[PDB]
Amino acid sequence: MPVRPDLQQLEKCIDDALRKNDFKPLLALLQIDICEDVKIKCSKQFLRKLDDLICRELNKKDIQTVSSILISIGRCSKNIFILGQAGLQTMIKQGLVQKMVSWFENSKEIILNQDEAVMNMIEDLFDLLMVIYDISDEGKNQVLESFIPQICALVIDSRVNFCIQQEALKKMNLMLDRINQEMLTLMSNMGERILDVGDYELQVGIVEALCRMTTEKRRQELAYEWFSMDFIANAFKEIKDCEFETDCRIFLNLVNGILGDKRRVYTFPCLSAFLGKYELQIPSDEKLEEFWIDFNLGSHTLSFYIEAVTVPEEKVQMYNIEVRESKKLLTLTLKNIVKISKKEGKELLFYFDESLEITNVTKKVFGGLEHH
Repeated sequence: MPVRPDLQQLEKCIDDALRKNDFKPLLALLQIDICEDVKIKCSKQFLRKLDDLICRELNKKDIQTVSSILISIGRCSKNIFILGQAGLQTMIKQGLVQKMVSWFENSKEIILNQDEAVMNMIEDLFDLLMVIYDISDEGKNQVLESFIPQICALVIDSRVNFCIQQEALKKMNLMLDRINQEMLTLMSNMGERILDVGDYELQVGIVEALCRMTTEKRRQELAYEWFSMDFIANAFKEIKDCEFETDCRIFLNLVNGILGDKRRVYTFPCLSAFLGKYELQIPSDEKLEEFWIDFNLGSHTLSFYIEAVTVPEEKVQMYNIEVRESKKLLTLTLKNIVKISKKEGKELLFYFDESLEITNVTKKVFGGLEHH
């Protein structure tokens, strides 16, 4: 009795979505496990139909349906053939990367005026971008050339939700990992942006992007163009590629420290942290001077490494701060159980030295959530 979905019918599913506004066939395919045996025949006009359907759904603001299309293309990408030739490479030769630039451009109105459906949609878009990047040198060259400037512009734009910037910035650093007046301007605005982005994870990714795109030698001059403050330009020039992760912590702690009451990231050393009753493990390099906790005034999160852990303000039911035995305890009651390093709990406890200003910093990220 049940109708069986047929992967070989992918293009007809796209036709049904286009012509009938019926997404049930496409959705049914998403429940099949792709087998490396199967060959999906697609036409020379498949890319045009994809472009038509995605632009229409973007114009309608049907966020989750754009996601379903992008996921279908990626999941099936390595099983599609067009007139006998590899389907992904044929679409690349038909201009797929420039269609994806267009889809990203046509997503900008959505990206601005915003829930996490948009977050998933952009993640799905970049996931498809990475499949194209990894499939050949040509797809990789076009992706780098077109999307590095787009992502930098997105990361610099203070109107964009931090989770979208974090997703894009991390995909960009992945693309740079394997491997112009406009870039020089963008990179200068990226440096400026570190100073007030107000999110430690974005600060690191931007620093990381700038260091992947510029030599340690070049940064000796670019530091003084990118950072007006001599103190900050000096610290930047000391970041060594070979100890990047720990030197980047040192630099950012200096930058956020020197900015004083203008800083948008407050970093405190922490004595010990707990999820429920379980003590979380402190990262121990031989180089990280302290167990650091980052209070992110731009993104309204608290974040730290243990694995990065991020606590957004919408996840906090309430918190309190108490002084006992010469320690300041920040207790966060979360709105749901979370899992960190195979442990679970609903409350996060952070113990701080009593001289630290936990109360006034915490109310900048979790405003209106303190219980006395």
